[PDB]
Amino acid sequence: MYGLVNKAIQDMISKHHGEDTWEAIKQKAGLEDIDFFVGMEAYSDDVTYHLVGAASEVLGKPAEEWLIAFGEYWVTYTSEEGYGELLASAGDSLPEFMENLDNLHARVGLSFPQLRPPAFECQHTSSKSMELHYQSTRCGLAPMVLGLLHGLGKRFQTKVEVTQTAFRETGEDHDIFSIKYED
Ligand code: HEM
Ligand SMILES: [Xe]
Ligand SMILES: [Xe]
Repeated sequence: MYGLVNKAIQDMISKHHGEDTWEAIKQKAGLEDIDFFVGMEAYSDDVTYHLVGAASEVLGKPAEEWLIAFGEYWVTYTSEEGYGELLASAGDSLPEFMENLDNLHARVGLSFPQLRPPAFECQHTSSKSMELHYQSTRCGLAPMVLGLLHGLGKRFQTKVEVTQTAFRETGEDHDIFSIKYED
């Protein structure tokens, strides 16, 4: 993934746990040589998965749980590190934002030419609920999506109840979530 993602990981770990903890994770991930991540440069996805695994081990958290926190963090990180106006432009509510997400990533992809963005499709079941389809070229990121949804809930001061109903990993086509939301 692009360096930006790995920078967010480093920043979250450093902020929540300290530089020493980050260094331990970075070493454990096999990344000691890398002095810094380059935000607009592409890295092997392996770099990210290794950080997740190393974070899980050092912190003593399940990786899924850690990925949820990271997904929530991303919503704040992007808004603060150069993508605040882009985020704002994608909407004023959770369901509008999710409808705009593919277009938001298309905009990102203008600048990040190698982007492999996720694809999100909404099927609205009421004015306060939807079924969300998450399609990706990558494995393992559903729990990050859960955190992102909670991050968006906070952003829009909206209560969000989310349950995963289909699993990419268990052979099923793609991840699907049932979501209810209210003010
Ligand atoms: C705020 C709501 C957002 C959600 C829910 C979201 C969702 C995701 C997800 C799930 C991925 C994982 C990649 C995959 O599934 O294959 C991803 C990747 C990525 N996103 Fe978004 N995203 C959001 C906002 C943003 C914003 C504001 C930016 C601005 C830079 C951004 C840029 C990226 C980048 C650079 C990647 C790495 C993909 C790659 O390197 O190929 N995202 N996003
Ligand atoms: Xe991300
Ligand atoms: Xe990640």
